Amino acid sequence: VSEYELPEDPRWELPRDRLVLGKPLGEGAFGQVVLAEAIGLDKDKPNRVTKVAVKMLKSDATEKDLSDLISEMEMMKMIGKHKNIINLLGACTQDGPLYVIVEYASKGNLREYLQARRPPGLEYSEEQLSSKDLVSCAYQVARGMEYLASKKCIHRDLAARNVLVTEDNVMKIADFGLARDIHHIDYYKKTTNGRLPVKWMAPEALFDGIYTHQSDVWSFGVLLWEIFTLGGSPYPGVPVEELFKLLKEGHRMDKPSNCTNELYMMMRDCWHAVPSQRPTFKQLVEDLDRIVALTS
Repeated sequence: VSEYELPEDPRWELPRDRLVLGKPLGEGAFGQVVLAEAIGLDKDKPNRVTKVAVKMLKSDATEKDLSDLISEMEMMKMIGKHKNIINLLGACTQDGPLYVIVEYASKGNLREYLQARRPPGLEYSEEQLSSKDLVSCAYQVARGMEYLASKKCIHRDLAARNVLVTEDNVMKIADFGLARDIHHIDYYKKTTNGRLPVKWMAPEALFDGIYTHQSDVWSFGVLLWEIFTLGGSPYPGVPVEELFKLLKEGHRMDKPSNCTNELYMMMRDCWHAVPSQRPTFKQLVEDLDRIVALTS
Protein backbone atom coordinates (compact mmCIF):
# COMPACT_ATOMS: atom_id res chain seq x y z
CA VAL A 1 0.00 0.00 0.00
CA SER A 2 3.08 2.25 0.21
CA GLU A 3 1.79 3.67 -3.03
CA TYR A 4 -1.41 2.14 -4.12
CA GLU A 5 -3.15 5.52 -4.09
CA LEU A 6 -6.85 5.24 -3.27
CA PRO A 7 -9.33 5.58 -6.17
CA GLU A 8 -12.74 7.23 -5.81
CA ASP A 9 -16.22 5.82 -5.34
CA PRO A 10 -18.95 8.50 -5.62
CA ARG A 11 -21.49 6.07 -4.17
CA TRP A 12 -19.64 6.01 -0.85
CA GLU A 13 -17.66 9.26 -0.91
CA LEU A 14 -18.70 11.79 1.73
CA PRO A 15 -17.09 15.27 1.73
CA ARG A 16 -15.01 16.05 4.83
CA ASP A 17 -17.03 19.16 5.72
CA ARG A 18 -20.17 17.08 6.26
CA LEU A 19 -18.27 15.32 9.05
CA VAL A 20 -17.74 16.77 12.54
CA LEU A 21 -15.35 14.91 14.86
CA GLY A 22 -15.69 14.69 18.64
CA LYS A 23 -15.08 12.23 21.47
CA PRO A 24 -12.77 9.21 20.93
CA LEU A 25 -14.38 5.77 21.24
CA GLY A 26 -12.00 2.86 20.70
CA GLU A 27 -8.21 2.66 20.74
CA GLY A 28 -5.14 0.54 20.10
CA ALA A 29 -3.31 -1.77 17.72
CA PHE A 30 -4.24 -1.25 14.08
CA GLY A 31 -6.21 1.99 14.35
CA GLN A 32 -8.48 4.39 16.21
CA VAL A 33 -12.22 5.12 16.39
CA VAL A 34 -13.85 8.45 17.24
CA LEU A 35 -17.50 9.44 17.71
CA ALA A 36 -18.73 11.99 15.17
CA GLU A 37 -21.71 13.80 13.68
CA ALA A 38 -22.52 13.31 9.99
CA ILE A 39 -24.45 15.94 8.05
CA GLY A 40 -26.97 14.54 5.58
CA LEU A 41 -26.15 10.86 5.05
CA ASP A 42 -29.48 9.46 3.84
CA LYS A 43 -29.80 12.49 1.51
CA ASP A 44 -33.58 12.27 1.15
CA LYS A 45 -33.75 14.05 4.46
CA PRO A 46 -30.52 15.97 4.07
CA ASN A 47 -30.28 18.40 6.99
CA ARG A 48 -30.50 15.99 9.88
CA VAL A 49 -27.26 14.80 11.39
CA THR A 50 -26.44 11.23 12.40
CA LYS A 51 -24.32 9.98 15.30
CA VAL A 52 -21.68 7.79 13.65
CA ALA A 53 -18.38 6.06 14.36
CA VAL A 54 -15.26 6.95 12.37
CA LYS A 55 -12.38 4.52 11.90
CA MET A 56 -9.02 6.11 11.11
CA LEU A 57 -5.28 5.49 11.38
CA LYS A 58 -3.76 6.17 14.79
CA SER A 59 -0.55 7.98 15.73
CA ASP A 60 2.37 5.79 14.59
CA ALA A 61 0.52 3.99 11.79
CA THR A 62 2.24 1.22 9.82
CA GLU A 63 1.75 0.12 6.21
CA LYS A 64 -0.35 -2.83 7.34
CA ASP A 65 -2.55 -0.60 9.49
CA LEU A 66 -3.47 1.37 6.37
CA SER A 67 -3.85 -1.82 4.34
CA ASP A 68 -6.20 -3.17 7.00
CA LEU A 69 -8.28 0.02 6.99
CA ILE A 70 -8.65 0.04 3.19
CA SER A 71 -9.43 -3.68 3.17
CA GLU A 72 -12.06 -3.24 5.88
CA MET A 73 -13.73 -0.51 3.83
CA GLU A 74 -13.82 -2.54 0.60
CA MET A 75 -14.88 -5.73 2.40
CA MET A 76 -17.82 -3.91 3.96
CA LYS A 77 -18.64 -2.67 0.46
CA MET A 78 -18.80 -6.27 -0.77
CA ILE A 79 -20.74 -7.71 2.18
CA GLY A 80 -23.75 -5.40 2.04
CA LYS A 81 -26.41 -4.44 4.57
CA HIS A 82 -27.57 -6.87 7.25
CA LYS A 83 -29.34 -6.46 10.59
CA ASN A 84 -26.51 -8.08 12.57
CA ILE A 85 -23.54 -6.46 10.85
CA ILE A 86 -22.23 -2.95 11.50
CA ASN A 87 -22.58 -1.60 7.98
CA LEU A 88 -20.66 1.05 6.05
CA LEU A 89 -22.13 4.55 6.09
CA GLY A 90 -19.46 6.34 4.08
CA ALA A 91 -15.82 7.18 3.43
CA CYS A 92 -13.40 10.09 3.15
CA THR A 93 -10.72 8.84 0.78
CA GLN A 94 -9.33 11.88 -1.04
CA ASP A 95 -6.83 14.56 0.01
CA GLY A 96 -6.43 13.77 3.70
CA PRO A 97 -6.61 10.92 6.23
CA LEU A 98 -8.66 7.86 5.29
CA TYR A 99 -11.97 7.94 7.15
CA VAL A 100 -14.17 4.84 7.25
CA ILE A 101 -17.59 5.88 8.50
CA VAL A 102 -19.68 3.14 10.10
CA GLU A 103 -22.78 2.61 12.23
CA TYR A 104 -22.54 3.71 15.87
CA ALA A 105 -23.29 1.25 18.69
CA SER A 106 -24.04 3.02 21.96
CA LYS A 107 -23.66 0.02 24.27
CA GLY A 108 -20.10 -0.91 23.29
CA ASN A 109 -18.74 -4.37 22.54
CA LEU A 110 -20.24 -7.66 23.72
CA ARG A 111 -17.54 -8.42 26.31
CA GLU A 112 -18.00 -5.09 28.11
CA TYR A 113 -21.79 -5.33 27.78
CA LEU A 114 -21.81 -8.79 29.36
CA GLN A 115 -19.37 -7.90 32.14
CA ALA A 116 -21.48 -4.89 33.12
CA ARG A 117 -24.38 -7.24 33.87
CA ARG A 118 -22.71 -9.92 36.00
CA PRO A 119 -24.77 -11.06 39.01
CA PRO A 120 -22.96 -11.10 42.39
CA GLY A 121 -21.93 -14.75 42.00
CA LEU A 122 -18.82 -16.58 43.20
CA GLU A 123 -17.57 -17.33 39.69
CA TYR A 124 -17.43 -13.61 38.91
CA SER A 125 -15.79 -10.41 40.18
CA GLU A 126 -26.93 -2.92 35.30
CA GLU A 127 -29.49 -5.73 35.20
CA GLN A 128 -28.74 -9.42 34.62
CA LEU A 129 -29.80 -11.26 31.46
CA SER A 130 -32.17 -14.22 31.21
CA SER A 131 -31.13 -17.46 29.51
CA LYS A 132 -33.26 -16.55 26.50
CA ASP A 133 -31.36 -13.25 26.28
CA LEU A 134 -27.91 -14.86 26.02
CA VAL A 135 -29.16 -17.53 23.63
CA SER A 136 -30.62 -14.68 21.55
CA CYS A 137 -27.19 -13.01 21.49
CA ALA A 138 -25.72 -16.24 20.18
CA TYR A 139 -28.58 -16.47 17.69
CA GLN A 140 -28.08 -12.93 16.36
CA VAL A 141 -24.32 -13.28 15.93
CA ALA A 142 -25.02 -16.62 14.22
CA ARG A 143 -27.41 -14.89 11.80
CA GLY A 144 -24.78 -12.30 10.97
CA MET A 145 -22.12 -14.94 10.38
CA GLU A 146 -24.51 -17.01 8.26
CA TYR A 147 -25.03 -13.94 6.08
CA LEU A 148 -21.27 -13.35 5.93
CA ALA A 149 -20.72 -16.94 4.79
CA SER A 150 -23.46 -16.55 2.18
CA LYS A 151 -21.43 -13.64 0.79
CA LYS A 152 -18.32 -15.87 0.69
CA CYS A 153 -16.57 -13.82 3.38
CA ILE A 154 -14.36 -15.00 6.25
CA HIS A 155 -14.19 -12.68 9.26
CA ARG A 156 -11.15 -14.39 10.86
CA ASP A 157 -11.44 -12.23 13.99
CA LEU A 158 -14.77 -13.32 15.46
CA ALA A 159 -14.78 -12.61 19.19
CA ALA A 160 -16.85 -10.86 21.87
CA ARG A 161 -14.67 -7.76 21.59
CA ASN A 162 -15.59 -7.53 17.90
CA VAL A 163 -19.33 -7.80 18.41
CA LEU A 164 -21.04 -4.49 19.16
CA VAL A 165 -24.33 -3.87 20.97
CA THR A 166 -26.76 -1.23 19.70
CA GLU A 167 -29.17 1.05 21.55
CA ASP A 168 -31.96 -1.48 20.98
CA ASN A 169 -29.68 -4.25 22.28
CA VAL A 170 -29.07 -5.67 18.80
CA MET A 171 -25.92 -7.69 18.09
CA LYS A 172 -23.78 -6.36 15.24
CA ILE A 173 -20.58 -7.95 13.96
CA ALA A 174 -17.70 -5.47 13.56
CA ASP A 175 -13.97 -5.16 12.79
CA PHE A 176 -13.50 -6.36 9.21
CA GLY A 177 -9.87 -5.30 8.85
CA LEU A 178 -8.72 -8.92 8.78
CA ALA A 179 -11.74 -10.17 6.83
CA ARG A 180 -10.91 -11.94 3.58
CA ASP A 181 -12.93 -12.65 0.43
CA ILE A 182 -12.89 -16.27 -0.73
CA HIS A 183 -15.15 -16.13 -3.77
CA HIS A 184 -14.15 -19.03 -6.04
CA ILE A 185 -11.30 -20.35 -3.89
CA ASP A 186 -11.36 -23.25 -1.42
CA TYR A 187 -9.50 -21.52 1.41
CA TYR A 188 -7.32 -18.59 2.45
CA LYS A 189 -3.66 -19.14 3.31
CA LYS A 190 -2.22 -16.95 6.06
CA THR A 191 1.21 -15.33 6.33
CA THR A 192 3.93 -17.30 8.15
CA ASN A 193 3.11 -15.83 11.57
CA GLY A 194 -0.42 -14.50 11.93
CA ARG A 195 -1.77 -11.27 13.38
CA LEU A 196 -4.88 -12.71 15.02
CA PRO A 197 -5.42 -13.43 18.74
CA VAL A 198 -4.27 -17.03 19.25
CA LYS A 199 -6.97 -18.10 21.71
CA TRP A 200 -9.69 -17.68 19.06
CA MET A 201 -7.81 -19.41 16.25
CA ALA A 202 -8.85 -22.81 14.93
CA PRO A 203 -6.07 -25.44 15.03
CA GLU A 204 -5.82 -25.63 11.23
CA ALA A 205 -5.43 -21.85 11.16
CA LEU A 206 -2.90 -21.75 13.99
CA PHE A 207 -0.69 -24.64 12.88
CA ASP A 208 -1.31 -24.83 9.13
CA GLY A 209 -2.59 -21.35 8.27
CA ILE A 210 -5.78 -22.47 6.53
CA TYR A 211 -8.82 -20.20 6.87
CA THR A 212 -12.33 -21.26 5.88
CA HIS A 213 -15.84 -20.61 7.18
CA GLN A 214 -15.23 -23.66 9.39
CA SER A 215 -12.44 -21.89 11.31
CA ASP A 216 -14.87 -19.00 11.76
CA VAL A 217 -17.23 -21.59 13.27
CA TRP A 218 -14.48 -22.57 15.72
CA SER A 219 -14.12 -18.90 16.63
CA PHE A 220 -17.89 -18.76 17.14
CA GLY A 221 -17.62 -21.65 19.58
CA VAL A 222 -15.12 -19.64 21.59
CA LEU A 223 -17.60 -16.75 21.34
CA LEU A 224 -20.33 -18.96 22.82
CA TRP A 225 -18.03 -19.74 25.72
CA GLU A 226 -17.47 -15.99 26.10
CA ILE A 227 -21.20 -15.26 26.12
CA PHE A 228 -22.05 -17.82 28.79
CA THR A 229 -19.16 -16.83 31.03
CA LEU A 230 -20.69 -13.35 30.76
CA GLY A 231 -17.43 -11.94 29.40
CA GLY A 232 -14.81 -14.43 30.53
CA SER A 233 -11.42 -14.83 28.88
CA PRO A 234 -10.86 -18.11 26.95
CA TYR A 235 -8.64 -20.83 28.46
CA PRO A 236 -8.42 -19.12 31.87
CA GLY A 237 -5.03 -19.47 33.53
CA VAL A 238 -3.47 -20.87 30.36
CA PRO A 239 -0.72 -18.68 28.88
CA VAL A 240 -0.65 -18.40 25.07
CA GLU A 241 2.83 -19.95 25.06
CA GLU A 242 1.33 -23.16 26.45
CA LEU A 243 -1.92 -23.30 24.47
CA PHE A 244 -0.30 -24.71 21.32
CA LYS A 245 0.79 -27.98 22.93
CA LEU A 246 -2.56 -28.31 24.69
CA LEU A 247 -4.46 -27.83 21.44
CA LYS A 248 -2.25 -30.43 19.77
CA GLU A 249 -3.19 -32.84 22.55
CA GLY A 250 -6.91 -32.23 22.08
CA HIS A 251 -7.49 -29.91 25.04
CA ARG A 252 -10.86 -28.13 25.11
CA MET A 253 -12.37 -25.60 27.51
CA ASP A 254 -14.73 -26.84 30.23
CA LYS A 255 -18.45 -26.17 30.58
CA PRO A 256 -19.00 -22.66 31.95
CA SER A 257 -20.98 -22.63 35.21
CA ASN A 258 -24.37 -21.21 34.20
CA CYS A 259 -24.64 -23.16 30.96
CA THR A 260 -26.78 -26.06 29.72
CA ASN A 261 -25.17 -29.22 28.37
CA GLU A 262 -26.81 -28.60 25.00
CA LEU A 263 -24.95 -25.32 24.55
CA TYR A 264 -21.68 -26.79 25.80
CA MET A 265 -22.22 -29.58 23.28
CA MET A 266 -22.64 -26.86 20.66
CA MET A 267 -19.33 -25.35 21.77
CA ARG A 268 -17.66 -28.76 21.58
CA ASP A 269 -19.20 -29.29 18.14
CA CYS A 270 -17.73 -26.00 16.93
CA TRP A 271 -14.41 -27.14 18.40
CA HIS A 272 -14.16 -30.34 16.36
CA ALA A 273 -10.57 -31.19 15.37
CA VAL A 274 -11.68 -31.86 11.80
CA PRO A 275 -13.02 -28.65 10.18
CA SER A 276 -15.52 -30.44 7.91
CA GLN A 277 -17.13 -32.17 10.89
CA ARG A 278 -18.00 -28.83 12.47
CA PRO A 279 -21.54 -27.48 12.00
CA THR A 280 -22.09 -24.82 9.35
CA PHE A 281 -23.43 -21.42 10.36
CA LYS A 282 -26.80 -22.33 8.84
CA GLN A 283 -27.04 -25.43 11.04
CA LEU A 284 -25.94 -23.32 14.01
CA VAL A 285 -28.72 -20.85 13.23
CA GLU A 286 -31.31 -23.64 13.03
CA ASP A 287 -30.12 -25.14 16.32
CA LEU A 288 -29.99 -21.83 18.19
CA ASP A 289 -33.46 -20.97 16.88
CA ARG A 290 -34.83 -24.30 18.09
CA ILE A 291 -33.24 -23.68 21.49
CA VAL A 292 -34.61 -20.13 21.67
CA ALA A 293 -38.10 -21.49 21.04
CA LEU A 294 -37.62 -23.95 23.93
CA THR A 295 -36.33 -21.38 26.43
CA SER A 296 -37.68 -18.65 28.71
